[PDB]
Amino acid sequence: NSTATLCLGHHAVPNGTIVKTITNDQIEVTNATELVQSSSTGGICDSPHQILDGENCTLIDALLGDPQCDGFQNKKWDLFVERSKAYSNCYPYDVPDYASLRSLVASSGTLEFNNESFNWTGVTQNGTSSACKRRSNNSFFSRLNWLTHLKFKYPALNVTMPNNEKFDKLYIWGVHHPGTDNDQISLYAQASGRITVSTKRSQQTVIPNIGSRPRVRDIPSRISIYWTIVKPGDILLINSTGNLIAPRGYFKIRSGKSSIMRSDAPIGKCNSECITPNGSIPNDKPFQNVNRITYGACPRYVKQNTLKLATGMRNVPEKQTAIAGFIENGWEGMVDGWYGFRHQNSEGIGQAADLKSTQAAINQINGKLNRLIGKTNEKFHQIEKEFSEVEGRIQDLEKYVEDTKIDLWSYNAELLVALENQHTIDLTDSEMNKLFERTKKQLRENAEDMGNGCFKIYHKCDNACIGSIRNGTYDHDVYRDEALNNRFQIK
Amino acid sequence: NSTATLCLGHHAVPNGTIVKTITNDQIEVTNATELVQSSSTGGICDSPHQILDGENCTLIDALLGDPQCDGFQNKKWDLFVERSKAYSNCYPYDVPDYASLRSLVASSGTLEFNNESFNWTGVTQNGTSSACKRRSNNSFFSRLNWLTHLKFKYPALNVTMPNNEKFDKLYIWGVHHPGTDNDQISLYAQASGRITVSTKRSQQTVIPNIGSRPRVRDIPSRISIYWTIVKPGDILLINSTGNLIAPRGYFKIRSGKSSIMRSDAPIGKCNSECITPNGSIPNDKPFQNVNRITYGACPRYVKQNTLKLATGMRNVPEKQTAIAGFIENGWEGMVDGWYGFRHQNSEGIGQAADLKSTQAAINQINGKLNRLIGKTNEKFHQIEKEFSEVEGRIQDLEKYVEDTKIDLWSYNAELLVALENQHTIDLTDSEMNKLFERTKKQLRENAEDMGNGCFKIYHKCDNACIGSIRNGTYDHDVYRDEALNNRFQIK
Amino acid sequence: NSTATLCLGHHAVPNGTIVKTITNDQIEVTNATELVQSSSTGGICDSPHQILDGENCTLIDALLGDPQCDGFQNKKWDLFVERSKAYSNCYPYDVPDYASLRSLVASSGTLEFNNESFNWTGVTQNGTSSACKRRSNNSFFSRLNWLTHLKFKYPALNVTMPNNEKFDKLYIWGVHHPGTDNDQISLYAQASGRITVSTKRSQQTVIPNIGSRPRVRDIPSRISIYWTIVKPGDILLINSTGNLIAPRGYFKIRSGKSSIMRSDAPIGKCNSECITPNGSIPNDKPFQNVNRITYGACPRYVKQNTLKLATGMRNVPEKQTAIAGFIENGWEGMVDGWYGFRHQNSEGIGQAADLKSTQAAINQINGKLNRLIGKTNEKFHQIEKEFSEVEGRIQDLEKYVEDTKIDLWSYNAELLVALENQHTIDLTDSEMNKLFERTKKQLRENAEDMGNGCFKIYHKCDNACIGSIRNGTYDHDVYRDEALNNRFQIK
Ligand SMILES: CC(=O)N[C@H]1[C@H](O[C@H]2[C@@H](O)[C@@H](CO)O[C@@H](O[C@H]3[C@H](O)[C@@H](O)[C@H](O)O[C@@H]3CO)[C@@H]2O)O[C@H](CO)[C@@H](O[C@@H]2O[C@H](CO[C@]3(C(=O)O)C[C@H](O)[C@@H](NC(C)=O)[C@H]([C@H](O)[C@H](O)CO)O3)[C@H](O)[C@H](O)[C@H]2O)[C@@H]1O
Ligand SMILES: CC(=O)N[C@H]1[C@H](O[C@H]2[C@@H](O)[C@@H](CO)O[C@@H](O[C@H]3[C@H](O)[C@@H](O)[C@H](O)O[C@@H]3CO)[C@@H]2O)O[C@H](CO)[C@@H](O[C@@H]2O[C@H](CO[C@]3(C(=O)O)C[C@H](O)[C@@H](NC(C)=O)[C@H]([C@H](O)[C@H](O)CO)O3)[C@H](O)[C@H](O)[C@H]2O)[C@@H]1O
Ligand SMILES: CC(=O)N[C@H]1[C@H](O[C@H]2[C@@H](O)[C@@H](CO)O[C@@H](O[C@H]3[C@H](O)[C@@H](O)[C@H](O)O[C@@H]3CO)[C@@H]2O)O[C@H](CO)[C@@H](O[C@@H]2O[C@H](CO[C@]3(C(=O)O)C[C@H](O)[C@@H](NC(C)=O)[C@H]([C@H](O)[C@H](O)CO)O3)[C@H](O)[C@H](O)[C@H]2O)[C@@H]1O
Ligand SMILES: *[C@@H]1O[C@H](CO)[C@@H](O[C@@H]2O[C@H](CO)[C@@H](O[C@H]3O[C@H](CO)[C@@H](O)[C@H](O)[C@@H]3O)[C@H](O)[C@H]2NC(C)=O)[C@H](O)[C@H]1NC(C)=O
Ligand SMILES: *[C@@H]1O[C@H](CO)[C@@H](O[C@@H]2O[C@H](CO)[C@@H](O[C@H]3O[C@H](CO)[C@@H](O)[C@H](O)[C@@H]3O)[C@H](O)[C@H]2NC(C)=O)[C@H](O)[C@H]1NC(C)=O
Ligand SMILES: *[C@@H]1O[C@H](CO)[C@@H](O[C@@H]2O[C@H](CO)[C@@H](O[C@H]3O[C@H](CO)[C@@H](O)[C@H](O)[C@@H]3O)[C@H](O)[C@H]2NC(C)=O)[C@H](O)[C@H]1NC(C)=O
Ligand SMILES: *[C@@H]1O[C@H](CO)[C@@H](O)[C@H](O)[C@H]1NC(C)=O
Ligand SMILES: *[C@@H]1O[C@H](CO)[C@@H](O)[C@H](O)[C@H]1NC(C)=O
Ligand SMILES: *[C@@H]1O[C@H](CO)[C@@H](O)[C@H](O)[C@H]1NC(C)=O
Ligand SMILES: *[C@@H]1O[C@H](CO)[C@@H](O)[C@H](O)[C@H]1NC(C)=O
Ligand SMILES: *[C@@H]1O[C@H](CO)[C@@H](O)[C@H](O)[C@H]1NC(C)=O
Ligand SMILES: *[C@@H]1O[C@H](CO)[C@@H](O)[C@H](O)[C@H]1NC(C)=O
Ligand SMILES: *[C@@H]1O[C@H](CO)[C@@H](O)[C@H](O)[C@H]1NC(C)=O
Ligand SMILES: *[C@@H]1O[C@H](CO)[C@@H](O)[C@H](O)[C@H]1NC(C)=O
Ligand SMILES: *[C@@H]1O[C@H](CO)[C@@H](O)[C@H](O)[C@H]1NC(C)=O
Ligand SMILES: *[C@@H]1O[C@H](CO)[C@@H](O)[C@H](O)[C@H]1NC(C)=O
Ligand SMILES: *[C@@H]1O[C@H](CO)[C@@H](O)[C@H](O)[C@H]1NC(C)=O
Ligand SMILES: *[C@@H]1O[C@H](CO)[C@@H](O)[C@H](O)[C@H]1NC(C)=O
Ligand SMILES: *[C@H]1O[C@H](CO)[C@@H](O)[C@H](O)[C@H]1NC(C)=O
Ligand SMILES: *[C@H]1O[C@H](CO)[C@@H](O)[C@H](O)[C@H]1NC(C)=O
Ligand SMILES: *[C@H]1O[C@H](CO)[C@@H](O)[C@H](O)[C@H]1NC(C)=O
Repeated sequence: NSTATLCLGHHAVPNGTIVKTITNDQIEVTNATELVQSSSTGGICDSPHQILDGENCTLIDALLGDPQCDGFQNKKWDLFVERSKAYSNCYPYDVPDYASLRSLVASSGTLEFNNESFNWTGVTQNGTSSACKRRSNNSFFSRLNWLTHLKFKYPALNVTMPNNEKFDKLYIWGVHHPGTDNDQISLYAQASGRITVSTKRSQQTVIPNIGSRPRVRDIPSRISIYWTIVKPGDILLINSTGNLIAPRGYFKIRSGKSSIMRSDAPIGKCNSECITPNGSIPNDKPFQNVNRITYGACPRYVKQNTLKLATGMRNVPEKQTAIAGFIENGWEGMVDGWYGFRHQNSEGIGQAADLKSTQAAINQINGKLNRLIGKTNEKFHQIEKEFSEVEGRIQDLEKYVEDTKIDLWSYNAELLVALENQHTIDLTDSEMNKLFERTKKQLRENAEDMGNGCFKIYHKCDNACIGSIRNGTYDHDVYRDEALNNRFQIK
Repeated sequence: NSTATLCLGHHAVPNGTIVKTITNDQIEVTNATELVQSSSTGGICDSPHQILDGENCTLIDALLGDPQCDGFQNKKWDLFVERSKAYSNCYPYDVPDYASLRSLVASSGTLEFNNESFNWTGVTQNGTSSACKRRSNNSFFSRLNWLTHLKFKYPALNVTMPNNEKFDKLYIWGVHHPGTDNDQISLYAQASGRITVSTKRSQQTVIPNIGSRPRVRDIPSRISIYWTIVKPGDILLINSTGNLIAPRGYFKIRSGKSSIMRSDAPIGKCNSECITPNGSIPNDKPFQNVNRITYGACPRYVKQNTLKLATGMRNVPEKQTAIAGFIENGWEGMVDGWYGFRHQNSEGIGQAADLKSTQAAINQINGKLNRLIGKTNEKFHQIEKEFSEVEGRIQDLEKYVEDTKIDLWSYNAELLVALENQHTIDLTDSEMNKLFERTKKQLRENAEDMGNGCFKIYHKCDNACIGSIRNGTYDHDVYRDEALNNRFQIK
Repeated sequence: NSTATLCLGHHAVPNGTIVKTITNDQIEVTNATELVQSSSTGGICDSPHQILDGENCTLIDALLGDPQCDGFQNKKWDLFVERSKAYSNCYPYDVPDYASLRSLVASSGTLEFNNESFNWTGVTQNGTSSACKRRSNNSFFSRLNWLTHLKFKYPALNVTMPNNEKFDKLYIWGVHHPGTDNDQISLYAQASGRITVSTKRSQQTVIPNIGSRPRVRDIPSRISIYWTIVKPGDILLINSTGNLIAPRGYFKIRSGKSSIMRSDAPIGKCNSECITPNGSIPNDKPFQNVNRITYGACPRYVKQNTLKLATGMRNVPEKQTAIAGFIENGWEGMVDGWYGFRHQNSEGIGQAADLKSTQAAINQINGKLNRLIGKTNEKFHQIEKEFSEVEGRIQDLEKYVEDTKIDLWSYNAELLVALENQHTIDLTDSEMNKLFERTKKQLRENAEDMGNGCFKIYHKCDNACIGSIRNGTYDHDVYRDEALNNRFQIK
């Protein structure tokens, strides 16, 4: 009746989701996406990383050449997977600083071994044992050479092996600790004497220690395992009078991205960049709470089991019912846009979405998704994060380093999502406010703000007229005389 | 005189506090709260954690059973407190990797000890010394057994102890290093020979080393202390020909939240969750600069000695004097609200607080206090952070880890408080602006904005009329004819 | 023609720079500054830190007193610089835990050495070798004393040295490992026997190990180096029957800010607070990507090679052409201010800068530059971050600690610059909006907002009138009758 109403509004949905911002612990938005990966398939995918399943073998057992590990000879890996069921089935041994040798071989990523012709003149080679059977026969570690007396003599060994290669050589060797004095004489024909293995730059002396240890596979003796790395132009010197478990050659030692993981997860024929002990996980999300132990391009481990990123505006119920605008009121009936117009005029009541404002909001939200989704970074060999034995100081430090790191990342994740969500609420509120202001400015003196997100337009404004406002081509001068007469009359 | 004035405003106080935001290094606000705890009472509260005051005993001395520590037998703790006055008063000893044994016992949290019947047939037991008196008599460590020759014989010991329990056993044992060859013969009846202590999975051999060390309590000999952990189903084997300081049994080893702290603070009868070497501290605040060493639910250590969180709006002086609104002007006379109205009309000049806006600001500020106050997280056994000896590499790493951590937290604290304070300034400014806008919209064409946070209302507006605006029930149509005539007249 | 136009605007430049905000991956601003230092001069400046260039000497060689290092005697440093060309030229030696002794001497920062008169009665002193020539003559390490038999006797040494000083003493000593049994007898007149060096609180026993090692300077023997620190009131006891390489006295050990760095950069006569292996770097910027290894007041190492901080507003092209204001439009022709006014009236078209708004923006931007520029913090002795040998566990941890730290700082840097840039865009947009609003409020009913950042002023407004608006002294009442007649006429 000589006027029209034009309301600005935004959509609302019946099934909103709660997120956290800086302003609110809980605010309902139209939509959100999860940023913490909390599940795994349960299998380790065999692609795209080269996986070596240790099965019954530890890495160190595959290194030394336990008979059940013969199939591992010379293999390489990106990730060596050690199973909890693994067990040793050869001569009982220990490795002082086992963890370091495991780590350096793991990180090298290869079991490539080159045989060398050592001069073992004057002794018997290839000693074997019933504790280490190969094909039903008494045998020994494939890569080691148990030397013993020859005709009750064991002449002093003083043997040399130059490295004339352009790469480093890793030598694995050992010392036999016999159970009794009888065994020492039976084996080496004399009282026990130290072993010295040296290079130009380093030396290691080891003393065999005769004595009973608890029997393992009926063996009260032990072998202790040692290693030496020899640089190009340097030379290995082995100097011994008995009890030497000699190397048969050297391992290549490489540098690269290889590592080792303890897991019982089955290996599957599938493709996934991120491996955890629980299985591979998708790496679309920036964070994960599956496992602190990871390999490959992985989300960062956090303590939270959920962090929701807002991907829509505040969700506001529609007040019950004349048309009304956005002030404390969303429009559940607007489904083809995020923002729009409702009008009442001589021709009826209508709605239309505003594409520009809708797309501006969507684009910005898609931008922040692009920065956070699918952007994980790769890590490879790290530190151990679970321990089967009590050790004290070094382990305390490894644990504290990891705890420190996780708490700092968890804090960053918490803040980032709160900040981002606050920004999303702000940018979507801003698009609504900007649409209102643009409309107010078009209308000039021809309308008044009713306080509810609507304008009272003080002239006849048919569908085409409303359309012109929505399209930004309304000419206020055309209607100003009519509007001013209607506004500034005296009733 | 046919018009009225209505001003919107906010409170101000005579005693503001300076805070830091993103926008300003220094901005005065009405109120702030401290987020860094910088004082302690000076006492360690004996509740709610179980405290064991070591008094004159170190943990290791209480473990071995120095006579002054007899009262500690079998005790447990959450926190063992070692005093700087502590001193050893038994046979002089050392512990290779003392720090690891201290840590693992500390973390276990128990001195529970179970005696075992070892077969020491063929030797003399219970050797004692004047360096270790108990009840005026020559004695020895309670948990160790000094074995010596019997009738000038010391037969080879080869003794076994199975672990048929479902828990791990910790064995503490030692090697006696005599001062002279005479002492070696006097004690063990033969030349010194190695000691080997083994299990199915591990072995340790130790060689006694005869020689003078500087006398301590007139003793030039030493004992070196070692330990072995034995798993269920495994067995301890002790193999020796002399110089054995034998175990009398095993310690339980537990897992849990126990630790150890160096402090001289007195223990008080009080209750506090957070313990530092300086004493317990309140844990209401999120940060603290009392000590990097903490136990329990503690604020995080930061370098800052103060960080002030704004808990009110910007504090703005009242300009000297017609009434005026919030533009560059606070109202020191408004004491029953944070925001409000002042008016001038035919009936006088008045003020009233606006409850809604005040409560909206207060609630949001209380929300952020709730997130930051009383929300500390517990940490228990960590790494050492002060050192009495120079050590090199491992200590360099422990120090760098802690320095790294503190700098990262200090940075997070600095940013968080700057961000939060900026947000508080923004939300309180926003409540003022929203109140102004709501009022502007009610008034429609009946008022004009004077530019100083006040409206000139162009009609007679008595106390009830002003009240209607404040209460949001003002009907602009009632007054529009009057107002339009007054506004758009020609003077 | 009875009206005027007044536009509000902001400057724009032809050569903008792209930065990152929270809202935009790429937004062009008028100006930016770099926060990551990415270059070095290539030289280490000799001021203000005390630099000691090791030249051909390692620290350990200068400690022991290799003849080519005689010039280093008693020197101090803030930073010891070790060169890759360095080489040893004396008796072949090793140091078990070399890295720890290097670190503790490096951190101490002094080679001050005090000679002491040990009682070496009964042996020959000052043994020398052709492997260690000094001034063409056979010689030895300056700080060590090679003792050998006297008249084919080597009586048991049992020598004492009390520390009656108020500071700690560092003793460096060694054990000679002869190449053959012949050398052992030639040198010490008897079979090899252990060396024991002790104090009241500690003990070290070392066993000489006879054997061939690969010849170095024709020497198949080795010396192994050890150290002992003696506290005030404690005493050094040296107990040996041969193979002792004895100390000639002690090194002072100090605490302070000294360290050691590997670098081949030349030392220059210049002044710079921050040293890296690549050379000194300026420390104005908060971050750097030159080297993770630093000494002194240094920017923090990050992975990014550039991070640009906005130092101006959004840069917006001027739309082509009536005058127009800031809505989607910058003014390339405004060069004496950041914000200003353009007008059209009876006297022409003019421009003037607004000083207040310009200065408000500049001051705030200068504030944030002041917080970020020239504010670096000092670090001194840290951990090693590059390694020439494979080691396993400890090295894995040192690497993981550093990687962790760098990733956390890189994240903080990324967020900080995004937040700061968002804040800069917001504060500069805000100054534009505030200027517009202040002007709108002055004009009251005498103007209408044209929607393009300009006002249509509905009265004659000559240069002085425009000036009054700009200066904030425009009196709207003077013109209101004229303006209202022009606005609310009927055409
Ligand atoms: C080297 C050897 O075979 N040792 C056997 C050992 O042999 C001695 C024994 O037969 C006596 C009997 O009088 O004779 C000695 O020979 C002397 C001879 O009398 C004299 O004329 C001459 O001048 O001097 C020689 C000394 O050289 C024999 O030396 O017998 C004992 C008791 O039966 C064996 O102990 C048992 O070992 C069992 C495991 O057997 C192996 C194994 O591991 O499978 C056999 C391997 O061939 C042998 N390996 C090598 C490289 O020799 C190993 C090795 O000896 C041990 O593993 C070391 O711990 O033993 C099983 O452990 C059982 O429980 C033992 O009682 C011993 O092996
Ligand atoms: C084991 C013992 O008591 N050792 C004494 C030692 O005893 C020898 C001495 O009396 C000579 C004298 O001729 O006789 C020897 O006996 C031989 C005998 O002649 C011969 O017939 C027979 O066939 O062989 C035996 C050898 O077994 C004795 O062995 O005397 C010296 C010098 O007086 C003592 O040194 C002094 O020790 C003082 C501390 O005394 C204790 C202690 O710590 O309290 C007494 C303890 O009972 C003893 N503990 C045990 C378990 O035996 C310890 C222990 O020996 C030391 O602590 C080891 O370092 O000593 C104090 O240190 C003083 O300064 C020393 O001069 C030695 O203890
Ligand atoms: C101590 C010494 O000079 N050792 C020489 C060694 O001397 C023995 C040799 O001349 C025989 C010959 O019959 O005689 C021995 O003397 C005995 C004598 O016969 C007997 O009557 C008496 O009762 O007993 C003595 C034993 O004390 C000599 O002891 O000769 C060998 C072979 O020539 C030398 O080896 C060579 O060493 C070369 C390096 O020489 C130095 C060096 O480093 O410069 C000389 C230094 O003076 C010496 N330092 C000291 C403190 O003595 C060192 C030191 O011995 C070595 O470094 C230890 O490794 O050697 C070079 O290495 C060459 O390749 C070797 O063949 C040996 O040095
Ligand atoms: C030191 O004490 C050890 C523990 O008592 C002892 O170990 C053990 O020796 C016995 C036999 O001497 C083993 O028992 C085996 O012997 C029969 C003999 O034919 C075999 O048929 C069986 O396999 C039987 O198990 C024990 O297994 C073994 N115990 C342990 C824990 O290792 C050492 O022999 C003693 N050492 C010396 C040098 O005497
Ligand atoms: C190797 O040298 C050591 C240092 O000189 C020496 O240590 C000491 O020995 C003396 C006695 O021999 C102790 O002095 C004590 O002796 C009288 C004798 O009755 C007592 O009354 C007093 O208690 C007096 O203090 C020293 O205390 C002691 N010094 C140190 C630093 O330990 C060793 O005895 C020598 N070793 C050998 C095997 O000869
Ligand atoms: C154990 O084996 C070692 C390696 O074969 C051996 O080392 C070396 O000994 C030879 C001489 O015996 C050195 O050669 C030098 O000898 C002549 C003799 O006049 C000199 O003119 C030259 O300097 C020549 O180089 C080797 O340099 C040396 N090789 C290494 C790698 O060190 C040991 O001698 C053997 N040990 C025993 C105890 O026999
Ligand atoms: C909600 O958000 C996510 C991410 O933008 C999108 O993939 C999903 O389809 C959205 N859901 C709805 C119902 O719009
Ligand atoms: C591993 O050992 C188990 C148990 O001894 C055996 O049954 C299984 O066949 C073994 N697996 C492989 C792959 O050798
Ligand atoms: C090393 O070899 C030499 C002979 O070349 C010999 O005399 C010596 O005993 C050997 N050393 C050891 C520790 O076996
Ligand atoms: C993965 O395994 C770890 C270690 O056993 C366990 O703590 C965790 O609950 C597992 N997580 C998932 C998602 O299966
Ligand atoms: C200031 O703030 C704190 C925390 O909100 C509050 O406990 C205190 O009483 C306030 N002081 C005043 C004077 O309002
Ligand atoms: C601890 O030792 C001191 C000094 O010897 C003694 O006076 C005090 O009584 C001792 N305290 C306890 C609790 O045994
Ligand atoms: C261990 O016991 C055996 C006898 O069972 C003995 O012959 C041997 O000497 C002992 N070993 C040691 C190192 O004491
Ligand atoms: C607590 O003790 C530490 C360590 O001695 C000291 O540096 C610090 O000043 C103390 N802090 C307080 C608040 O007493
Ligand atoms: C741009 O910014 C920097 C830092 O404020 C300033 O030093 C430089 O001179 C500025 N450049 C221009 C062209 O204004
Ligand atoms: C260091 O050694 C090189 C190569 O032997 C020599 O030429 C140079 O003069 C030496 N420099 C110094 C400072 O002694
Ligand atoms: C230490 O000195 C004593 C004599 O005082 C001597 O008997 C003993 O052999 C020496 N010990 C060593 C390990 O050299
Ligand atoms: C500095 O040296 C390091 C280590 O060699 C190298 O990686 C880096 O590229 C260098 N940086 C610059 C800016 O020269
Ligand atoms: C062990 O040595 C024998 C000779 O005794 C040789 O024939 C054989 O090749 C060696 N065993 C190997 C290489 O497995
Ligand atoms: C030490 O052994 C004796 C027998 O020599 C025994 O009676 C006593 O119980 C033992 N001492 C203890 C358990 O304290
Ligand atoms: C080594 O001892 C000799 C006496 O044999 C002495 O004259 C000389 O000063 C000592 N050498 C030094 C201190 O360099």
